[PDB]
Amino acid sequence: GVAEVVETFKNPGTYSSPVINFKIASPPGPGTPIYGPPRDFSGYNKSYSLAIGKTSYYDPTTGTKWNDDTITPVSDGQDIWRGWTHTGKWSFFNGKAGDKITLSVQRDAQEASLKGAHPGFILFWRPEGGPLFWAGTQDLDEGQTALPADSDTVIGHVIVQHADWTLQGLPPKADHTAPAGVDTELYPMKPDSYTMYYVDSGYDADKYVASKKLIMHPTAFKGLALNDGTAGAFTKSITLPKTGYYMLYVANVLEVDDWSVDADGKLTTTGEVWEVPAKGCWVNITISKP
Ligand SMILES: [Ca+2]
Ligand SMILES: [Cu+2]
Repeated sequence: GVAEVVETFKNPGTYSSPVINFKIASPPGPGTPIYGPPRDFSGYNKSYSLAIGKTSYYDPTTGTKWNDDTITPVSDGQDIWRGWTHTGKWSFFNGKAGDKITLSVQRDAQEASLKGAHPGFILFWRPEGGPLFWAGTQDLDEGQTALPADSDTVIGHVIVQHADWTLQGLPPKADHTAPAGVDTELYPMKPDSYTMYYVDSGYDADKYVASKKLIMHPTAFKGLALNDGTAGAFTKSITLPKTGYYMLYVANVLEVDDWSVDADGKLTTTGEVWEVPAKGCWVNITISKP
């Protein structure tokens, strides 16, 4: 397509344009948060470690599915589980159109021998050119005049992995703008909407155990699978289509003997590959040039 998924703003709500944080590194679970340096990959040849939730990339626990209507046959694109926006981890970078870079994600050195990670990513372009403060959204509706440090808005709490992502019906904004280098006929700057433009996405499809399976759609994401023979890591060449500000989401795909979702939306599994101590696995994200 790619598909475009268009959300309706509601606050409080799932599609409330919540803030994400570029420093938070700790896994999901009952534990208090830990923060590290902000994940800014600008200039490239940079690398940061953080934890990602067990099923975060393709996540039945979200209770939310989308349909990719660009797929033929239509049925092959229906009932796609979303990812979880906040049990994955966010990063950003500034770059130039034509920059040829390499994105690699693998297990952090501290968990290098512990099986569990199958990292996946989504890369978005934000034509606005930088962090987008939007008054009246979930975390900016108490008189804030700017984003909190090292933070940015994204559309909602559950995320689509192979689509342009649009939010409309936002509290009207008079300074939703983009730099002059942006064609606002192709990339409109509306007073009540914004779009995170799909650039690329993919996940580590190399299984630790050949007999097992991934918690992953049977057909909708066949083009997203990355196979390099190494379980727990992927690497991919990306040529930036545009100059400006990019937002990168990384999250996990779980490997199991079997998995199921019951009528109450409860996820059950057996034979999980999950040897790490926490409810999230530690990975290192690197963007290299070349
Ligand atoms: Ca791999
Ligand atoms: Cu969330």
